[PDB]
Amino acid sequence: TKEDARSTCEKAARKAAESNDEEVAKQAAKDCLEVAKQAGMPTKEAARSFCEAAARAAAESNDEEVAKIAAKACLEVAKQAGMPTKEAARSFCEAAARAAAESNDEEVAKIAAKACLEVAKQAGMPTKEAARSFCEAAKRAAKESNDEEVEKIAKKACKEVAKQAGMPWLE
Repeated sequence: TKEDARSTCEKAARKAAESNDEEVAKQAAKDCLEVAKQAGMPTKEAARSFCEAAARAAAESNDEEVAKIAAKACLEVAKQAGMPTKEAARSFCEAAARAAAESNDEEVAKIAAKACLEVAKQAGMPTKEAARSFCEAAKRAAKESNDEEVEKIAKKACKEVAKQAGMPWLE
């Protein structure tokens, strides 16, 4: 079943984020893909859900290393699933921005920004596009919510990313 696969990929992502050893993350990815294969789920979508879950975890963890681990893990399952890295990184960043928007915490926002940009860095996506994806994802979430208190943390997140990437023109 696909829901099993998604669940497995998310759980695996969290388990990969919690651990600092990479082999654990690689194994987790391999398991995610295996169950995704058994469930008859496309590897791309599996790796996608894995990356989004990983970003979610790295966000909710509120630690700066879990960001890196989640990044490499996302890129790992991406490399494992034959998914493009730009895609992976974009999904990771967007999911990270959303989580950061949902947490409503500037710390988490900084973590998310750093994480996203780190994924981008390791992935080969420009810091600009990554930052832009992040910010725009935040603003998108804020707009979809149709609430200003969300637009606030969204703007804060954008500011954080702007500081991080070092290109003020974002926000």
